[PDB]
Amino acid sequence: MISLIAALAVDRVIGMENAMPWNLPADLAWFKRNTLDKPVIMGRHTWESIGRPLPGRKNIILSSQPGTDDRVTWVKSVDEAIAACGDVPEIMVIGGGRVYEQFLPKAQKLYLTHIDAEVEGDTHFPDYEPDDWESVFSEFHDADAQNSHSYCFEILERR
Ligand SMILES: CN(Cc1cnc2nc(N)nc(N)c2n1)c1ccc(C(=O)N[C@@H](CCC(=O)O)C(=O)O)cc1
Repeated sequence: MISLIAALAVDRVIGMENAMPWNLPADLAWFKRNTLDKPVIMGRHTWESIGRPLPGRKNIILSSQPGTDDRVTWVKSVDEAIAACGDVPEIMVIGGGRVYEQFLPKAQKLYLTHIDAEVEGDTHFPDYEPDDWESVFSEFHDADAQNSHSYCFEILERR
């Protein structure tokens, strides 16, 4: 099935090719933990932000333009993206905003990071009626020396 994993700031602002706009260390850790050994689908920008292949995962870049790195898979359509995933049990969609929007309706799970931070940006995570999902895990964390904002991890399953 397909899952989306995203970092969200107040009002759902995301940094589309960034996360919940920023790059909280604790969040990147959670992100690795939950995407390792699974294929990850991302748009060009996010790839660019990342700058290298994410190790331990099959990197699939969804983009209309030709690739520039033979170490990852370049695809030009959601159909191709999925096929390249083969028959794994879970596909992780990592953003940005446009890719979230194309995959959200097909998704069955959401791995979210709620960061208590006001940030301005024009991009937000797509809307999802909270009444259609079910929270199965939550873990709140206060701001620390490493993470300047508090954040809360949450996993939801489509009901
Ligand atoms: C820009 N970006 C996209 C990004 C960032 N945070 C996210 N955070 C969440 N929760 N969800 C996303 N989809 C997400 N995407 C990045 C940037 C760096 C790395 C990265 O280096 N992660 C290493 C983790 C290494 C480390 O802990 O620094 C990895 O092995 O996954 C991943 C995604």
